Amino acid sequence: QVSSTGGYCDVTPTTAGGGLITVTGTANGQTVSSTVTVDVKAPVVDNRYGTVTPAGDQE
Amino acid sequence: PFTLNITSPTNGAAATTGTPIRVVFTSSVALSSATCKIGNSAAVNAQVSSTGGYCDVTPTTAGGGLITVTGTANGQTVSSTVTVDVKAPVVDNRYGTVTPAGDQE
Repeated sequence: QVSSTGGYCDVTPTTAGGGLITVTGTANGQTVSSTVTVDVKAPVVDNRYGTVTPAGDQE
Repeated sequence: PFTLNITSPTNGAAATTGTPIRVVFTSSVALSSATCKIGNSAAVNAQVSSTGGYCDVTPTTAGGGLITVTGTANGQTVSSTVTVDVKAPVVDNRYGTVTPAGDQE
């Protein structure tokens, strides 16, 4: 989304490590690209071992 | 023409339709008149002071609310715009509500 005072976007990181987000913008035949790197990490595994689950087919 | 910028709200903010939003801006010089519009919605005359002005707007359509503030002074007209992320409000149906019959009251 572009406005006269700039703009915004929503992005979804895919790979862990250094997410390299690039924003490119063209106006009046001039194109300018900027980029910012963010430290993206994997989420907590949160397995919750010891969970008891009833059989699906016996419901 | 004169310089014009919109102080608030910031570009890319959060909003919900049906809730009044305050748009305040500062101008280099006093404006003869100014209008505030929300995309394709009806425009409203905005309050103008020597240091800028303000208006109150009502978003209608969800998605990207494109608020445009236009101002004319001394024959020079300058228009600025800011886009805000407007989302639909929570459905909050409250299923399971018991309601007595209206006609039996």
